[PDB]
Amino acid sequence: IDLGRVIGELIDHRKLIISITSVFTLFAILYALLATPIYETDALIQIEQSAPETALLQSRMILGKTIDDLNLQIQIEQKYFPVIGRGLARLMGEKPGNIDITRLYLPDSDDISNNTPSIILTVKDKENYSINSDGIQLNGVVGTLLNEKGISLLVNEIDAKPGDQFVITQLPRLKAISDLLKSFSVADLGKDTGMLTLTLTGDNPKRISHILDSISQNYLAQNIAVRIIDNAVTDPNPVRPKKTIIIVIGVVLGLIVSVVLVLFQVFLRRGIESPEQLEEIGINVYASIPISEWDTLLAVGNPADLAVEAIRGLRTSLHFAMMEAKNNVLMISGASPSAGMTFISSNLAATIAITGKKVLFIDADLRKGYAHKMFGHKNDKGLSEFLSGQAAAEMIIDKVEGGGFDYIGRGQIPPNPAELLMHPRFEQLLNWASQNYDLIIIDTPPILAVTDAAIIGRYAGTCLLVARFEKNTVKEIDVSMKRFEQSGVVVKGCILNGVVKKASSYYRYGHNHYGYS
Amino acid sequence: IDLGRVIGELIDHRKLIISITSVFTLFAILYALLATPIYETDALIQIEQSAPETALLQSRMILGKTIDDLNLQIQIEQKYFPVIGRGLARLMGEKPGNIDITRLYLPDSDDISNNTPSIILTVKDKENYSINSDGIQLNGVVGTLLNEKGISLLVNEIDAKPGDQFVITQLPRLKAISDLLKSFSVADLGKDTGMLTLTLTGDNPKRISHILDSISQNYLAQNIAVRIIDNAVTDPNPVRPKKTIIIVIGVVLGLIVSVVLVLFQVFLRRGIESPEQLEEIGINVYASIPISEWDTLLAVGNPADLAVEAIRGLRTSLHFAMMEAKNNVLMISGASPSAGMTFISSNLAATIAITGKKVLFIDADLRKGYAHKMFGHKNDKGLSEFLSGQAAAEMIIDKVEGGGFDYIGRGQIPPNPAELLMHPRFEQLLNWASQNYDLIIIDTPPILAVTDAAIIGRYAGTCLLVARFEKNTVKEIDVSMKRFEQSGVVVKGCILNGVVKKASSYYRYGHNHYGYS
Amino acid sequence: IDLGRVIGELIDHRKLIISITSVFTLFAILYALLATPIYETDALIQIEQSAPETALLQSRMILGKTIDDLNLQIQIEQKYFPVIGRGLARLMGEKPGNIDITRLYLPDSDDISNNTPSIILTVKDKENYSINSDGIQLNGVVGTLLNEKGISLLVNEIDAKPGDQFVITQLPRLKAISDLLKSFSVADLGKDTGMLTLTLTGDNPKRISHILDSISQNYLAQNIAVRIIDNAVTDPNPVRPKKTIIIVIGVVLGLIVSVVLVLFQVFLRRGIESPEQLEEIGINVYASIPISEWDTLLAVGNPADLAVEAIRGLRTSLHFAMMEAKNNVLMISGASPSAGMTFISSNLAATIAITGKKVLFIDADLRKGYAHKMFGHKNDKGLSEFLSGQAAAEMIIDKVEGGGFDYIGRGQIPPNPAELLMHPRFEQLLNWASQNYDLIIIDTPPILAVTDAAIIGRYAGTCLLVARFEKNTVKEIDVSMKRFEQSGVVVKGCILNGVVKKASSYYRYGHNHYGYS
Ligand SMILES: Nc1ncnc2c1ncn2[C@@H]1O[C@H](COP(=O)(O)OP(=O)(O)O)[C@@H](O)[C@H]1O
Ligand SMILES: Nc1ncnc2c1ncn2[C@@H]1O[C@H](COP(=O)(O)OP(=O)(O)O)[C@@H](O)[C@H]1O
Ligand SMILES: Nc1ncnc2c1ncn2[C@@H]1O[C@H](COP(=O)(O)OP(=O)(O)O)[C@@H](O)[C@H]1O
Ligand SMILES: [Mg+2]
Ligand SMILES: [Mg+2]
Ligand SMILES: [Mg+2]
Repeated sequence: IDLGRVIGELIDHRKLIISITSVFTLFAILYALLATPIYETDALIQIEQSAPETALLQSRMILGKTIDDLNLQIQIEQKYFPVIGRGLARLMGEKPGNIDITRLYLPDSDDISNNTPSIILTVKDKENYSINSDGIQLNGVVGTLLNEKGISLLVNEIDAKPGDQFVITQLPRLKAISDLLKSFSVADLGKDTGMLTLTLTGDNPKRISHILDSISQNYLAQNIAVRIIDNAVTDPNPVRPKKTIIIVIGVVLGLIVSVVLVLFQVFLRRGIESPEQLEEIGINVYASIPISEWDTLLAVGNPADLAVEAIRGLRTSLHFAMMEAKNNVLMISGASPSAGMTFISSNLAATIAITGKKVLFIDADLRKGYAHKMFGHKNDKGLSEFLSGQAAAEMIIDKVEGGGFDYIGRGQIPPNPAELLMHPRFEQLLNWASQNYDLIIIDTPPILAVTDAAIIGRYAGTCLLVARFEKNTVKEIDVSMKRFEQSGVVVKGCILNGVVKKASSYYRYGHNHYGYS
Repeated sequence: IDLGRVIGELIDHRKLIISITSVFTLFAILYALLATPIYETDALIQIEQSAPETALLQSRMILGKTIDDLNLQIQIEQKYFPVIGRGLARLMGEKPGNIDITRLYLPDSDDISNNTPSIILTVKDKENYSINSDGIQLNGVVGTLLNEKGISLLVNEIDAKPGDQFVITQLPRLKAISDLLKSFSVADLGKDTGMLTLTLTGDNPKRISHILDSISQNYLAQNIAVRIIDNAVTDPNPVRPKKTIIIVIGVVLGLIVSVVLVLFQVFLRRGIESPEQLEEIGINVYASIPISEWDTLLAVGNPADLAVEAIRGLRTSLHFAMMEAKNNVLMISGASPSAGMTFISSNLAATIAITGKKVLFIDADLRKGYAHKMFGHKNDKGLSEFLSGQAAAEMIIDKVEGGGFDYIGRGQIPPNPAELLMHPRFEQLLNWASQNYDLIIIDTPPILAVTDAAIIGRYAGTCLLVARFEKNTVKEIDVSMKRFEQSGVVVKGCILNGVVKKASSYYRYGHNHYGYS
Repeated sequence: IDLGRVIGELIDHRKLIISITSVFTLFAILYALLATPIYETDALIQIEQSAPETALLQSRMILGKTIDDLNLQIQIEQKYFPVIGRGLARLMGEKPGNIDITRLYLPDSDDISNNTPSIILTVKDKENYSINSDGIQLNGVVGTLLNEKGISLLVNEIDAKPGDQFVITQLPRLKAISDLLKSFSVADLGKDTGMLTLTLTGDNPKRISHILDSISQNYLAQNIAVRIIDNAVTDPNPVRPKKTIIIVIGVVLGLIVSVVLVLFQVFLRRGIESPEQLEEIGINVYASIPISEWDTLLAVGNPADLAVEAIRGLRTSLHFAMMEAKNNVLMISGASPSAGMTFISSNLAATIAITGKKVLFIDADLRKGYAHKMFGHKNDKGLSEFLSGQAAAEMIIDKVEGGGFDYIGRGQIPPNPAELLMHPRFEQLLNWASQNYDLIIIDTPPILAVTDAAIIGRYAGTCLLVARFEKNTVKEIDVSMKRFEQSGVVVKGCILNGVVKKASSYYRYGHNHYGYS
């Protein structure tokens, strides 16, 4: 590997890299724009030590005095059904509603798990409201207290629009103190001075300042039975979330994920990349057919296609490689199915037929052949019917419409194709056709699947394999050629099919293909 | 080894990896859901030092004062017979019962080992209960004290359902103090301040808070003859077990166990993996027969099987490898038993017989041959009977029903098979059959077990070995071929049998097999 | 790589390096000359400790006392519409205007985001002024206070020219204190002494000194209910921006950017650099044609060109390489389009024609040939018309005007050029022309694009490829030559075209070209 290789691999997978990075950045931006802002307030306390004073400030005594003073055991949250409703409501510019409660006494279910009883309050107007705990609907009025169904509730100054819902929870005193202690910190700022820097974070900028003022005043009143230099004020800029660092982390995470995925794909790739890989082993590659992006013959629908140009190059190579051959029969086979054998055989027959030569195309794939469908057919009396003795050599030959060559179809699918192909009638047909045609092209099944290609290849002067660009492997093609040669069939060379242009291929070998029109 | 190799090995053993990891995670989840939760309580003590105060708090004086005050030498546990009954009862939502005892005096057996006398109390109703120490049944009533059989017991406020059992133990005072000291810790929290952070853990959230309050009050009363800032309250969230870390440890442990097992299997694997291993040594592999998942011939029951397709490929290879041979006799042997010699020989005979050729199948395994069973037989007058002189060459030949070839069975098992096979009658039979049949296939025992294959191979023009996919070894096959060649028998090649597709094999060599139907 | 290579690469890309470095230095100089200068003032405070005194100086108490004393919650900035207007106005020598405000009360919109109400004040003369907040125009007079539209404003001593605009912002008290605290620092200077070094930075040298004096006096008056040794004076030399370090950083950044870009281009370069690269593979390079910077023939317009001299060298090489050839037909082809095939063929024909020989130039590029345009033409009856049977060999040959050789044009573009070139009429034409001309030069399309060159090359005794200097690749040329040789065409050698002189090429190989006139 080198700089050219890595740059080419990054250019090839650019769509994957961009998509993954964009998804990660979109998630990061959504989180940074929908997360609830958290504000911070601070105060300054002067001590005439401070090491016992920190633990006395963070003690349940002071914190619970604050909880009782400010009624922090009553928890009120506006109801947004999804996990993004609050964020989108804040983004839409809707101000958050709030209600003032000074008295709340729930029936204290106190079951095994739900230690915090909760109700839902729905606002009907500026004055009245509705309450439902477990489906039990009640109606209340601001001002007058409610004592019904074992529930005591006092709501004042509803500041919201009608239809809003609020979840009212009565959490235990220790839970409230634990929350306050989790959001409250004390420092010394000099490690020796009497200055104490109290800090408190929360999602309500006014409430956190009120809470910190209450804490400071309670501590002062306790200690005088300590000077407050700065009363608590809230920094208007939220301390969390940190949007820029969140987005940067998202970008970097997306980039590293994309890079590792690309590396895994590159290292797990095993297919053929260029004809040079085949020619290292000693396999002559006679053509490289590109992918045609255009049941019709390509060489007839679009004679000016790049794939048909590559097939004409293959025809020119064959006109020289097929001389000094024992006969005029050419067999095209391959390693794996759907490698391009029928495509290449049919289009090669078309391109050789337009040059004024008589061509016969035999579809000796007695299992899954569709040449009759691709050419327009009379399905009766095919190769199977001829081989099984129930047809003559003259009634099986047809004419391609937009072609210019004859063809023989597979007929009906037999139960014994490999035993049919061993009959001497096949060699009789080939010997008869070699005297009436200038070229016979035989299409065969793969060799790594069945043995029909190796049975047929005995009567074929020239045999070529078709290798798929990314699917097949060099070892696979070597295995196919050695299995052919083990049965007495000499494979002339190979044909790489379905080639596409890649930047890594350019930085390793080169272009090796152009357009000229 | 490389990335492709390791990924293939992980993919192959994925069932083992998943099973082991799932078992480990299931055990971890069961432990984390059935373990008893352990709560924690804490208090704050202010000292006007604290280094002698820690050791005075953790002293037997204070701890035993607490034990005597709270009657902690009476141990009560609800009876759950299994080691998971308590956990499953807690999961099922059953509240744990408890009883209040203020007086307990067991007869104090005080034997060599059982220093803690214990009894079992069974609840009958809200008022009465039953007591049995060593089978001695007694009945008691809440309120009135019991003084019978040297046992004094006072039970108040039974809060449980009838049928519950409780193990009541009177552990010694030092044992109670040791337990309390094990569950009790003191810290300074400033290393210089007068603040002390007392901590106590246990499985009863109310009891641990009561115990810590008693400890604090006893220490205060002792010291005044120290300020208590925070009385003990229990954190409702248990501190143990830590479910998430337990589950993560379980997952990681399962993964590492699976990986090490996979590595051991990979490094201890010795069998053949591909025909390339055999061809490195110079052994021509003529076929690779896959495992057929479908006493019948495969080539007759399922002629369209993948194994029968591979056997047809072998037939095509043999039609070319068996030319220029001294005669038309083919001997199939192998290295080890149950390698596939009879399977391959019989199916090869069937596939060569369907092509209109006359085939004779001789079962020259005079020890454990079952070809007659597989073909349908007249067990009389087999090869043994012919060789021992008590039969003619015409009465030993039979007909396969769904075959199309003749066969000769082994007859009765002789006591001297290797000495029977050395008789000139065997060569006479082969010479006679070579004039009446187009092909003779001889099935033989292994060569690493007996010498019959090497005796027979003298009269066979072509000899092929059958190697099992994972069982046999390259060295084993080389030993077999050299033992054959040492006795004057030239082995043409090999046949790999029982091949299966593996991801490691793909990432090392390739597919090398396909389906086409 | 070595010193010669790196020096040559730096010399080649000197224009890029200089341009990038100059752009970076220009940006750095513009920033350092347009950034607003920031001045610094300092004072000395003596303490009779100082560790609590630092935090008491930097406290909201003292800072807010200063804010209230100096009315620092009224923010006034002169209006410059661009982000460089202030800098360019300072550079132009314009003194910055200022206004004195002692009373400002905006209606306090206090919306969701814009917590700082702001207005714009436009100066009409030394006395009057205009005010517009959101389009509401008001007129005021220095002296008399304004109480209109809920806005209270008092402006004194307007010192500016008419037409100036000022943005007047009433930022909140905490924001003002935060700004002052951000620009204010305290140190001890001895870590033990009572000396305190107060510092304050800002863009107004007089205002920052006044602010620091107010801070010092407020702290003194608070502490006496501390000695001021040095009252605050402003250092006239701004502390920021640091112009020299900014410019040096710009220079170094430009240099490193240029170097990394040059390294990337060098490592991603893949084209041919010298004939030695081709001759390593075994390809005889017969010429190297330089770029001609001078629809006309070069060999006729400028016969004394360096490119025409290189073509005469090629002619001298050909007069020796074309002996012992089967005929007098020369085919010039190449790997990729726009490599120089038509240029080289036409100019070579001209240079061989001026030596008194009869030359025929055939334009066998039946797809995109423009030789008729380059020579002056009668477009009728070209090579296509001859090959398609509708013309004679005598009506297709024309005369080049400023040439001295005949030529055959492509005629009309046919739909089947490759099938036309396979007609025996082409060989008949070549055989006829080889008896009437001393040399035939055939121009062909590329070979990596189409197969026409490989069809034609059968009848050509000598074939040469044209390689482009930087565009084509050694692997590309090897692929072209092997594709030619695979179709039975023997390529004699290569011709490097479009060569330019480079310092890296000199320090690797040498000059290899000179001028002599
Ligand atoms: N270079 C190619 N460009 C476009 N289509 C192709 C190409 N090669 C094969 N195909 C098409 O993809 C399908 C599979 O190829 P096919 O030749 O039919 O399989 P097989 O070789 O096993 O007989 C076919 O529909 C074929 O037309
Ligand atoms: N590729 C295979 N697929 C399915 N079954 C097989 C295969 N090879 C062997 N067997 C079966 O496994 C058993 C053992 O093989 P066998 O040929 O009888 O042993 P041996 O070679 O020693 O005579 C047999 O029942 C056989 O049918
Ligand atoms: N060494 C060169 N100096 C100046 N111009 C050149 C040189 N080589 C090619 N060209 C000009 O650049 C253009 C492309 O070259 P051309 O020979 O026409 O392409 P092709 O080889 O594919 O037929 C032409 O206009 C040509 O005149
Ligand atoms: Mg096909
Ligand atoms: Mg057997
Ligand atoms: Mg051209």
